[PDB]
Amino acid sequence: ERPTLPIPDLLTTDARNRIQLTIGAGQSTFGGKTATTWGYNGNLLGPAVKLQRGKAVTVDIYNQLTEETTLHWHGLEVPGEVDGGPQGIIPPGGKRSVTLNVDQPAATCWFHPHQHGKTGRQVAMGLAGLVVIEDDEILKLMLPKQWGIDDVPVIVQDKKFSADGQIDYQLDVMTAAVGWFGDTLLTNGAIYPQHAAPRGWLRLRLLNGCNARSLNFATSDNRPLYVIASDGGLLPEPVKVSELPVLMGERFEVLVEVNDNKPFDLVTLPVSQMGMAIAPFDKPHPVMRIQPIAISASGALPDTLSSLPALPSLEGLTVRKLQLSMDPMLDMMGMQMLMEKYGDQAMAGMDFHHANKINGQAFDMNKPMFAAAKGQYERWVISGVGDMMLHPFHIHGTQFRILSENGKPPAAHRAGWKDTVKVEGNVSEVLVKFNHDAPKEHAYMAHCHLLEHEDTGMMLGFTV
Ligand SMILES: [Cu+2]
Ligand SMILES: [Cu+2]
Ligand SMILES: [Cu+2]
Ligand SMILES: [Cu+2]
Repeated sequence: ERPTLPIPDLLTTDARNRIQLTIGAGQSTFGGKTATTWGYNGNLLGPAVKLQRGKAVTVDIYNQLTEETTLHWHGLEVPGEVDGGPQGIIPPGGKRSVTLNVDQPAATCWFHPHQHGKTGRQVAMGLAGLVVIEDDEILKLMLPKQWGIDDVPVIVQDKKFSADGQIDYQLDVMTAAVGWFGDTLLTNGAIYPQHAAPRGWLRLRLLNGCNARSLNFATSDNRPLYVIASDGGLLPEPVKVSELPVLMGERFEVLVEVNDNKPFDLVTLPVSQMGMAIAPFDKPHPVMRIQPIAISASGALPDTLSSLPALPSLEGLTVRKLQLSMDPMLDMMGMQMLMEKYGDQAMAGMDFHHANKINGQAFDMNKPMFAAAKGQYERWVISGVGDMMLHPFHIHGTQFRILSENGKPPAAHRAGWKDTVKVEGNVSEVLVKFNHDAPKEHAYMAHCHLLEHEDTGMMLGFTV
């Protein structure tokens, strides 16, 4: 008896047009051992906030933690003032309200803390939620859409625990170098759950919610996954894949076929990232079991999903360069600690607090690096040349187009709307546009979403 896949509640506005989110500490159970955990409207993780394009919503956010936090809407095109970056402090026992005017296409976004220097810890403790953005275009497609039955979120996260059962988080020279990772995999907060799905198409909204671990989804019997959406929404047409790499903070929506009497697992395949192939991640690892139900599912896999505009002209666009770097001392000490603890398998398939940088500077909250233009395409050039680590590079306030992903044209399923781009020892270029302002007091962030990198300086602020 695997536990069933937890299904985050779908939260819409009340008669006052408000949604209430309470941030607080509780407890969860992992492998029958109790752990202090944090959640939104609960003990762990959070609800799925459902939003409609063209409507405004007010969110009331109550911080019932004993420490400061912020609430960021990853993937949402909102002004700086409500972005919930590190300047969006919510005092312990306090409340902050933000009004979000939703004006982007349907997509699966998410929300998590952005506390300065502590984002990794606060996510590791359990805070993350989802955002389901709806529009009238997607609803015409007749996709699987029964929340919790044939349309389900799949939030995949690793943790490690101490002997006493508690989550064992640490920001130290090793994790500042290579990230915080664990030996336990969670699926919507549960260990290897099962999900019962009707016969036909099953829609999975995949989120990599790990601090530092990249994933690569596949099925145990190699039935294909049909990618229908990325971070920023629908692809123009479904893209069939047999494996689906997903970086930290990235989302993809896939359809998978379900057939009577043939259960299969969603799995994650070993990755070529430092430290991420330590047993049992050295082999395919189950994520969840899909249990077919002999009832007909109504969803369709349409031939055409949406219209994706051509890439604009690059001639004349403002270019911005973002050179990522890591202090050589950090690389050396951090990698030495890693190799010493785990040995060769840590490279299988191959003051630190301000040692990670962009354009030679560790994140300065007091000093945005530049001011971007509102409403114009820019070409941002982000480089990991000179560094061996993986950096999923994320830009707030936008959904962009990838021109080049780590020195190559992007894969078809990655050629649409994205808020993250891989940077690993090569150069990425993206075409970005900001439709909302962000002042110095509530600046947008651009950073690596390997959270321990972010927390030790690999972030910049920018205004619009
Ligand atoms: Cu973000
Ligand atoms: Cu807007
Ligand atoms: Cu490095
Ligand atoms: Cu990084």
